[PDB]
Amino acid sequence: MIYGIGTDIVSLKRIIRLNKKFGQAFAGRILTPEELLEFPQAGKPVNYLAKRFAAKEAFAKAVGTGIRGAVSFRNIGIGHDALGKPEFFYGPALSKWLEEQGISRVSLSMSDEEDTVLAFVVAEK
Amino acid sequence: MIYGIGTDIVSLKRIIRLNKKFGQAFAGRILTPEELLEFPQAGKPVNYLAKRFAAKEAFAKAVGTGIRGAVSFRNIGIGHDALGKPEFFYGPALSKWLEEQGISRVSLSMSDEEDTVLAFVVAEK
Amino acid sequence: MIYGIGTDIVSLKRIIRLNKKFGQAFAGRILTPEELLEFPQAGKPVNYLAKRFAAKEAFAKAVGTGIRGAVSFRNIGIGHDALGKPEFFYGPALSKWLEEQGISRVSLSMSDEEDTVLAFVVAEK
Repeated sequence: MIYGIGTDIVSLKRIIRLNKKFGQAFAGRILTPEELLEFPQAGKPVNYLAKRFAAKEAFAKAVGTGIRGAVSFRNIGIGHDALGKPEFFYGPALSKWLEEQGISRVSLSMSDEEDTVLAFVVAEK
Repeated sequence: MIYGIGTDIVSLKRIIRLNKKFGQAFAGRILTPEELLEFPQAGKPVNYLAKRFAAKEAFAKAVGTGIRGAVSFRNIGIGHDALGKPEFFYGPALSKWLEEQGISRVSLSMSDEEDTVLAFVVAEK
Repeated sequence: MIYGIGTDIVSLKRIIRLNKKFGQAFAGRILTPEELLEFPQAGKPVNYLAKRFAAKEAFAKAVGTGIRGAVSFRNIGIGHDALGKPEFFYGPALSKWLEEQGISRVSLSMSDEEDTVLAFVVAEK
């Protein structure tokens, strides 16, 4: 069954405002250590952060708790499978937290057009 | 299983124009009796209408009929759970229809960024 | 069970520019023979193309491959039922591929608000 569904919209310009405001700190707050390794070489760094920000917020909604406790930005990682499809990877605290509530899997889709970045998330079982 | 899915996006500015054109005749058309009673006390009347308009349209698509018969604006209500998350409530005629179609529950996800309000709906079983 | 999910946002302006750039060849490249046959009767030709473009991209994401091989613009058709519900129709190469992956069904929803066109897709099994 569907445990929950989630969506989030992120403006590129809002990310730009947040970058200026918090400086380095924002990305360091949103991105996981794994994600932070490749961020400096990101061809479109604004899109990179926007994608992660939308996906994690959408994730938090779909799991029904919001960014709280184990469900934290640093625990929710966005990676890609062999064919380039984006997938969630979880920190150990957050990986385990899901089992407890019976959440088996969380699917992700992301898209962008100009200033708008959209994340679509569905949690199963 | 999935009975159907639905989505709709609404511009806050479009809502403002619709209010301009029709007055409350627009709100009277889109809102349920329950919503219409509490609408005057809405802190954000434009955002209030935008959410209702998007969610109801997305609902109608998800059940595969569009606005038709019991699947009407006045039968599709949007309330909020204790945690403040939007959720659907139904006029008795629509509740009966959903049971007939074997739809067990209809999930609702909502997002907003600036001028854009987005609703995604999944009708289950 | 969910095989995968997909979403895509398309600007009408992007379609207009593509149409200017490539002329008729664009529609011929994006649309299936059935879609192309009915294209001249479209009430809003630009929206007609924009919707198909988004839906096909969202489909391709949901099946996890992106536009590649049998998962192609030519093979991914969008039609509407009697009640106006959008549905996918497949060239024989694609329906063959879907059965091989065990993908039983693929649901679709489309919406638009001014310049923004949006598609949501969920592939089951």
